[PDB]
Amino acid sequence: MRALVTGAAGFIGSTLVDRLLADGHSVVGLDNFATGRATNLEHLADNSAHVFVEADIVTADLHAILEQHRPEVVFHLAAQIDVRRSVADPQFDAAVNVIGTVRLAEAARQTGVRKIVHTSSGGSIYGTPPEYPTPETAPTDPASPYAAGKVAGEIYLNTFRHLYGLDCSHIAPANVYGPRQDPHGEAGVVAIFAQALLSGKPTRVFGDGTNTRDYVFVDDVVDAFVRVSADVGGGLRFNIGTGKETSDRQLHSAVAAAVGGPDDPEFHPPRLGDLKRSCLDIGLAERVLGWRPQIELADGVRRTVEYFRH
Amino acid sequence: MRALVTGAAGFIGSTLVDRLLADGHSVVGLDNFATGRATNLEHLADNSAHVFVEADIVTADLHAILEQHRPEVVFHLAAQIDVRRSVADPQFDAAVNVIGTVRLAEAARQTGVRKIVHTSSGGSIYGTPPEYPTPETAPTDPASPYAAGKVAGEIYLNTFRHLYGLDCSHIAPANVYGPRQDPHGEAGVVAIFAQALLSGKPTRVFGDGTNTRDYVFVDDVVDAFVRVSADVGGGLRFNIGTGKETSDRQLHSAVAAAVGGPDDPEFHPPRLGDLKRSCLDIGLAERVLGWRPQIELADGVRRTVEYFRHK
Ligand SMILES: NC(=O)c1ccc[n+]([C@@H]2O[C@H](COP(=O)([O-])OP(=O)(O)OC[C@H]3O[C@@H](n4cnc5c(N)ncnc54)[C@H](O)[C@@H]3O)[C@@H](O)[C@H]2O)c1
Ligand SMILES: NC(=O)c1ccc[n+]([C@@H]2O[C@H](COP(=O)([O-])OP(=O)(O)OC[C@H]3O[C@@H](n4cnc5c(N)ncnc54)[C@H](O)[C@@H]3O)[C@@H](O)[C@H]2O)c1
Ligand SMILES: O=c1ccn([C@@H]2O[C@H](COP(=O)(O)OP(=O)(O)O[C@H]3O[C@H](CO)[C@@H](O)[C@H](O)[C@H]3O)[C@@H](O)[C@H]2O)c(=O)[nH]1
Ligand SMILES: O=c1ccn([C@@H]2O[C@H](COP(=O)(O)OP(=O)(O)O[C@H]3O[C@H](CO)[C@H](O)[C@H](O)[C@H]3O)[C@@H](O)[C@H]2O)c(=O)[nH]1
Repeated sequence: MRALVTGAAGFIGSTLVDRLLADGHSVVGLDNFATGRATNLEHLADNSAHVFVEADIVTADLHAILEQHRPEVVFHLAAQIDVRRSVADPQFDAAVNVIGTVRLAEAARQTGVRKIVHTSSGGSIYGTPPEYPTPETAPTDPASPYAAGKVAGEIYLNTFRHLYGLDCSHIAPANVYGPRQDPHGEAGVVAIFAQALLSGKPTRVFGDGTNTRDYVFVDDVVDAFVRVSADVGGGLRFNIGTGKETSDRQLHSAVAAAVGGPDDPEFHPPRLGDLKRSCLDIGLAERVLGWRPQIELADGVRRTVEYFRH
Repeated sequence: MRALVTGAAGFIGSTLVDRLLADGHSVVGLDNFATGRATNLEHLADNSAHVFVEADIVTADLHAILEQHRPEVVFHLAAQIDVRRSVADPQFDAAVNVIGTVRLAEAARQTGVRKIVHTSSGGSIYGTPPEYPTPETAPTDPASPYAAGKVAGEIYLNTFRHLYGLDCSHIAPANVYGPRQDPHGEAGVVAIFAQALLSGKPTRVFGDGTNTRDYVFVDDVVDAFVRVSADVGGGLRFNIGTGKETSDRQLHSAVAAAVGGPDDPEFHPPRLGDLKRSCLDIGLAERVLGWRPQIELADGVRRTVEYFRHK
C-alpha cells in the first residue's frame, strides 16, 4: 500500500513507519517536531521507501500533500499527547487534536484516500467507567480536555464517513511504552522512570501511588494499526491494551528491579485531569482483527530499559 | 442575576436577551455579527440593564470580558449555524463551534461563572436514530460537520464540569422559527418561505419534499433556556421541541395558507448533510425542568407571517 503516517517522528509513529516499511509498503511520514525527534527517523536517511514531509496538521496545505502522495491509508498519530498540557492550554490541545483531524479529513475526502486510521485514547476517553476492564460499548465520559478532543476526533471522522464514504477506524490504546518513548517529558512514565533510574536521578509518583494504567508494548499497538488498515471495522473503535492494571508504585518497582538500584520514588501532589484507574477490555480486537498483545509488562520493561542503557 | 449571552445579536439570542431583561436580570450581549443583525438589539440602546460587547469568540480576550462583567450564567448561542456551510468549510465551522466553546469554557472556569448553558442541535445530532420521537438517551450520530461540532461542544463542557465544577446544561432545540429569524438567511425555512411568498418570489423544496422536522416557536425555546439556567440538570442535554413531525411540503402549505397565495414549490435535489427525519422526545424537559411548548405550528406561523408583514 501507499501509506501516510502523521506524527511519524514520534514514539509510536516512528515504530509504525518501520513496521510498514518492513511489510513492503511505501511510507510518507509527516510531522512538525512539536514533540517528535529527528533521531527517531535518522536510521531511515538511506531507506528507499520512506519520504518525510515537515508540516503542521493545523496549518499546512494537507490537500496538496495528499494530492501529491495519494496515500491509500492515513495513519493519524499526530496529536498533543500530554494530559496536563491539555488542562493548562485546552485551546491548543483542541486545535491540534480536533481542528488538525478535521483538516486532515477534509483533505483526505478530496484526494481519493480510502481510510483514515485515527488514534483515540482508550486509557482516558471512558473517564470513570461503569466497569473495568472497560469495553468499547461503555459510554465515553472524558475528564480531561485531551480525552475530550480524542472523542471529538472520532465523531468528526465518523461524520466524514457518513458524508463521503471516507472510511475510518479508531485505534484506542491504553498506556503505550517501549523504545523511542521520549525520556525527557512529563508523559511516558516507563521512559521517565527508566531514564531517571539509569542516570541515578530522582523519580516520583503522584498522589499515593495507587493510580492504575494498562501497559501495552509499542510493537503490539503497531500490529493493531496494520490489521485495522484493511477493509474492516469501519466506523468502529478498538480498545488496544492488555486488560491488566498496574499501579504507579508497582510500575516503579518493576522498572527499578530491571535497572537495579533503589526503589524509592518521591511522592508528589495529584495531577488535575489524571484518572485513578484505567483498564481495557480487548475482546473486540481479538474477534474482529485477530489481534492479541504478545509482550507482557515484565518482558516489555526489560526491553525498554535495555534500549535506554545504550 | 448577571447574565451574558453570546450570539446576542442573533434570532434566538436577541429574544433571550429580551426575556432575561423582562425577568429583571442584567444582561451582557456578545456578538461579532457574522450572521446577526444590529436591528435585533436596536430597541435596547437606552436600557441601562443591558451592555453590548462586539467580540469574536474565536479570537477575543474572553477572559478579560468575563472578568469585567462577572456573569453568573453564560448562555452560549454564538455559532456557525448553517449545515451546508459546515460541509463547505468544516474547519471554519469547527473553529467557531468547537474552539469557540472551549475558549469560553476556559475563560468562564477562571472568572467565577456558575454555569454555562450550551446550545446543541437536537434536530441534527442524532442522525438517523431508530426512535422518533428521539430521547436524549439515543446515541449521537452526526451526519454533518455542524452536528459533529455541536456534540463536540457538549462533551468539552461536560469535561470542564468534571475538572472544575463549572456547571453546564445543553439546550438541544429542534427547528426554531418565529420573529427576527433572518428572512435572507441560507437557513430557516419558515422565514425563507414567508420572505419569498410575501414577495411573490419562487420557493423550493428538496428531494420529494417528504423530509420532516420538528418546528418549535422561539419563545418556547427561550423559556427552556431560562429554566435550565438554575442549579439543575447538571451535565445533561435537554431536547427542546414539540415532538411532532412536519414534512417540507406540509410546512410550505402551512406558510402558503398564512400568506394566502399559491402553494406551488419547485423540487430541487437533496442537499449533502441534510437528514430525512427529525423529531424530539421532550419528556425529560417536562419531568426535570417543568418545561412544555405552548405554541402549535399554526399559531406560530401566523404570528411569524404577521411579524414579516409589519417588517
Ligand atoms: N503513548 C501512549 O500511551 C498513547 C496511548 C493512546 C493514544 N496515544 C496517541 O498516539 C499518538 C502518538 O503518540 P506518542 O505516544 O507517539 O507521542 P509522541 O509525542 O511521540 O507522538 C506524537 C507526534 O505528533 C507530532 N505532532 C504534534 N502536533 C503536530 C502537528 N500540529 N502537526 C504535525 N505533527 C504534530 C509530534 O511532533 C510527535 O512526533 C497520539 O495521537 C497520541 O495521542 C498515545
Ligand atoms: N434556529 C434553529 O432552528 C436552531 C436549532 C438548534 C440549534 N440552534 C442554535 O441556536 C443558536 C442561535 O442560532 P440562531 O437561530 O439564533 O441563528 P443566528 O445566526 O441568528 O444566531 C447566531 C449568532 O451567533 C453569532 N456568532 C456567530 N459566530 C460568532 C463568533 N465567532 N463570535 C461571536 N458571535 C458569533 C452570529 O453573528 C449570530 O448573531 C446557535 O448556537 C445555533 O446553532 C438553532
Ligand atoms: O514521573 C511520573 C510520570 C507519571 N506517573 C504516573 O504514570 C501514569 C501514567 O502517566 P503518563 O505517562 O503521563 O500517561 P497518561 O497521562 O496516563 O496518558 C498516556 O496514556 C494515554 C492512554 O491512557 C494516552 O492517551 C496519552 O497520550 C498518554 O500520554 C499516571 O498514573 C501517573 O501518575 C508517575 O507515577 N510518575
Ligand atoms: O428553501 C428551503 C429551505 C429548506 N427547506 C427544508 O426545510 C427544512 C429545514 O431546513 P433549514 O435549513 O431551515 O434547517 P435545518 O433543518 O438544516 O437545520 C439546521 O439549521 C438551523 C439554522 O436555521 C439550525 O442551526 C439547526 O440546528 C440545523 O440543523 C429541511 O428539511 C429543508 O429541506 C425547504 O423545503 N426549502
